[PDB]
Amino acid sequence: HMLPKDFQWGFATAAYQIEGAIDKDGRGPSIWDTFCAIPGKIADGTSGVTACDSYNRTAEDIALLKSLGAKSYRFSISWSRIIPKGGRDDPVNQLGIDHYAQFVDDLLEAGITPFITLFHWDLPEELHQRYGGLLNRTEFPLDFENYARVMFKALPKVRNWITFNEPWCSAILGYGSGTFAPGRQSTTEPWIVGHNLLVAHGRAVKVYRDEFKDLNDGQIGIVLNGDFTYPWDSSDPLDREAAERRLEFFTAWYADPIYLGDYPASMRKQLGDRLPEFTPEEKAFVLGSNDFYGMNHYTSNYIRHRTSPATADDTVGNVDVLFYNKEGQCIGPETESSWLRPCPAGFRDFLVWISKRYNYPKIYVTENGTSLKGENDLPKEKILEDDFRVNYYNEYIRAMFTAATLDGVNVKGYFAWSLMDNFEWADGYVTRFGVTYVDYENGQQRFPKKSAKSLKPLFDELIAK
Repeated sequence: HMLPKDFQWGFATAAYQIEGAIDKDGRGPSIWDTFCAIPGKIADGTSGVTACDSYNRTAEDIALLKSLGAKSYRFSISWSRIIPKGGRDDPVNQLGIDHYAQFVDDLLEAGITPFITLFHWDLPEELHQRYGGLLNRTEFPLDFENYARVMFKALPKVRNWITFNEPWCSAILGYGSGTFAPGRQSTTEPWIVGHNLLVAHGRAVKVYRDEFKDLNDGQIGIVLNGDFTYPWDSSDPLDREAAERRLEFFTAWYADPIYLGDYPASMRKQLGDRLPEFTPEEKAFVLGSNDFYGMNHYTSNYIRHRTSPATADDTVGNVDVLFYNKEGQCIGPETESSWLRPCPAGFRDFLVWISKRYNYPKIYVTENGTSLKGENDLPKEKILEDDFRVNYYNEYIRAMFTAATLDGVNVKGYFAWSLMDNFEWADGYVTRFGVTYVDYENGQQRFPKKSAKSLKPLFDELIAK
């Protein structure tokens, strides 16, 4: 009835979502700086120029992280602050490096373990323009590999590294539906982008293990999102299979090559030649390139097989992703995110799914949290109340606990998304995911919500001292 004492817990952000200061200390433009410039791409017509101004408030956030009793903190490095043009032949920005080097020292001094994300969607614009960015099988993995190397040298004190955050998003949403940067819409390119992300990952991991890992006994891994699935009609085997295939398209897409050494068989049979093949060199990079499994999880769905054959523009694996099953049952209540409905049981099920499929690897839950329906349109100290979010964390974390203590899922860490309300990409600022209310009307004042303080006693209970 107790998690291990070295179980890390805390909060998670991303650079472009909280930092602001986009034109500070020589930061180059990312693809998201340009994406937000396009009218209609962002719902509230906003961007991350100010965000939470966390670039300027490192002492304030660190103090907040302490206030809530965080043992760890997951954040991302803005690539274009380190190398403004991104490439392995481009000038390196020391002021960018120093800003993060000082941030790590400030965390270490305040016993908060940094979990660092190398790439959180903010690819330097120059790389996109120079050779096609993520789409380029030859150039991008080499540039990422170098950028990883640079950060490994720059931050010797950091022992917890993440390569890519949610490559599924960068590929499907960035190149399929075009809802995320760079906003391309293709039936072929997402599957090419996904492949490149994998190779870049493998390249960075090898460099880390060979030159930096044994320096301080660290670990590196990729972060994969994925919502669990249940048959829309469990009496129909086509729905049972659909629900499984849907996980394969979402998650095993990246994880099967990293652990098994090849793409899921189900993906190869639908996509065919559109799905790339690993060269020996590429496979040698990708296979076994996880020290730990980085996991993002938010919700679950009912999956209904489709009667028609898979279209060219399909990305979910020829299925219907629903919130009601055939009997009229509902996944969970309505949130501010039409795609997110609470389902704590699905959290534990995904944990066990991963464990069974990949021989029970070390798992870090790098993201977990919820939005709240109509949260942005209600009074201040009523935002500080967030019983809905409190309940979300209570049940989800306890579901994770069961997964660890009963099933024996090797989860060593949990990070709540997010430390505070921030730029929710295409949703803008309308959608709040934070446990801390950020006051944008009044200079991003930090006001912790009821859920923020609820995480300390919850984890106090579940961890063993």
